[PDB]
Amino acid sequence: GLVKMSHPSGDVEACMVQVTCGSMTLNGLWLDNTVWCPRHVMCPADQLSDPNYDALLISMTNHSFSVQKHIGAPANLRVVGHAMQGTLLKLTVDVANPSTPAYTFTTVKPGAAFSVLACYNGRPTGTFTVVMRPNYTIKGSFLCGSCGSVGYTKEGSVINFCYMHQMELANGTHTGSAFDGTMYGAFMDKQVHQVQLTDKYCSVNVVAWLYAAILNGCAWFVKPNRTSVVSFNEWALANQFTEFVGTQSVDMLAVKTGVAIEQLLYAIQQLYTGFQGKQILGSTMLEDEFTPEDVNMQIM
Amino acid sequence: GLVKMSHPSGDVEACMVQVTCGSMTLNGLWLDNTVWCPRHVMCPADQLSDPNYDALLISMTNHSFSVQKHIGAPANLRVVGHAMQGTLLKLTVDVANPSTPAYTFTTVKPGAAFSVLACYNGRPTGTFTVVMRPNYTIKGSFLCGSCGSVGYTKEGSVINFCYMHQMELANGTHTGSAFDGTMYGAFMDKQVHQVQLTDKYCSVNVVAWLYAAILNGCAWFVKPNRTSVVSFNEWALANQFTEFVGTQSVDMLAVKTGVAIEQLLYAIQQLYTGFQGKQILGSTMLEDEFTPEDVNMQIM
Ligand SMILES: *C(=O)NCCCCCC
Repeated sequence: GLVKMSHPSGDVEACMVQVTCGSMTLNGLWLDNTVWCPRHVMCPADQLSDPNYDALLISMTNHSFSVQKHIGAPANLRVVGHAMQGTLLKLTVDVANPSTPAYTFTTVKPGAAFSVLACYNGRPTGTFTVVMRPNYTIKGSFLCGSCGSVGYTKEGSVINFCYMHQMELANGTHTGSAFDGTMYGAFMDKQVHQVQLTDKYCSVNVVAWLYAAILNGCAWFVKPNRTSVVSFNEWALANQFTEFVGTQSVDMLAVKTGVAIEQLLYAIQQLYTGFQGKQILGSTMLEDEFTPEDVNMQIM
Repeated sequence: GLVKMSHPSGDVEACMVQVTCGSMTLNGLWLDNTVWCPRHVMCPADQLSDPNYDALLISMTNHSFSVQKHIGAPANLRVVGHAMQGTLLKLTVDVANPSTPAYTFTTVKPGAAFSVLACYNGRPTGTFTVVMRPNYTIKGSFLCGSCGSVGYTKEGSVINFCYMHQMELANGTHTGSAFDGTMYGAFMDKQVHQVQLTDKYCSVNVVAWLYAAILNGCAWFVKPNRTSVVSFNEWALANQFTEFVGTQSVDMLAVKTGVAIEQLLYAIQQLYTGFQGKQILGSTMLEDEFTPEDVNMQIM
């Protein structure tokens, strides 16, 4: 039985700081001599309707930004430079984070999972895992003052930072930016109403879940009929599924079950219409929030 | 929305060590001058079926145990005392963990949630949240070598340690010790087949989940009809639900929504027989792993 699992957050906790600019405050991420944070910390509350972020960064002086580390030994960090990259601020501080881990900045693609450290005013409060939805939103739990919370994956000892939380959309859809500065789904960091695209099922994750079903004895849906990847993907554009892309992780499931990817792509086409009278792993809905890598590590 | 939220795990990560005795190795918890770990580390795998821990304790010296800390400040320690306490070893080491958090030991009750830091050979690898099941088991991801993994809650600055992982019973079903040394559910730490009681739905958590559904505009299941607590509890004995016991946490959700507890007790009796074709908060079955405290926190 699959469980939602996050990465241990300790390494990321040691990098969180609070960033304050005038009356606005939120979270930032302290790596080496750099503090990253969402640029809307520069924007007075009244002016969020549409801000001129270029006409905000010029107005910034040597001491417009204040940075505080709360966790570990409390410290104020003096800001010595300020630059803007996409929807993020890049602030230079005069002390390097002595607990900077080995890290990279990669953007995640829909269907992939990552861990989120939720913070409030530089203090970690909670951690969960999400998958990037095909409409480039995430289904998180973020309350007031959690902007700048950080999403990440980990391979070896290398932290891959992939998300910095920016805003809430509909009732609980959230989005943020990759650390190159680009907002996921080209949403705009303004208090303007923006429409999200329709969500879709993550096909590769549904496939992983059907492999987890087969591994737990649940395999009534497997039949010899096959749908090819290229055929499946043309079907998908019309039926609210993502394109399928294979990975070595999927292949390892197919090798251990003896069931081919193309059989499960056929099955998905049938199960979409309805499960008829049966269940799969206790569910009557398709499940798309577990990845091949999840199934591989948890049902080894 | 409703996300599976865990406590940030940095405080507990800095206390995980590897404990080795003979050919057996597993995880331990380093608090001040004490390292806690499951006592079956003393038992060679052959006599795991019927160990004599009192004899095994006599046959041991301080030199029978080695302890290493792998992550963070990589210091490794000398054992200067050893004792047994229920199903736990209590080793004394000559260095006080300088990263020890403020902490208590408390035993958790069925229905309650706590975070788990899954480790392997003293390296933290994942975190997730479980609830203590009515049959005094938990469902998580505990692969080979995760014995000694630790469960905890956090209140203010104080970590409350409540669980140290001991064994897998059936597939996916796990149990362990409180830090007073007693096994949850009185199971024996022996590779012997033992029978677990039947699991039940935690009624107070199901009710909180329906409240969360109402607060998110999913209320198709709410009727004027009511079942009293006294009468639901008799029904529960016959349908494998726990006794419903209200708390001020539950009362706040009833106040906020205007929907009485007794209306949701009636709805559970109806939804138990099947959701027909309908969904509640993504789900086609009742969810009982969200607590009223958890719902109050995430949804407010
Ligand atoms: C987070 O601190 N604030 C969210 C409001 C920002 C709206 C425009 C990006």
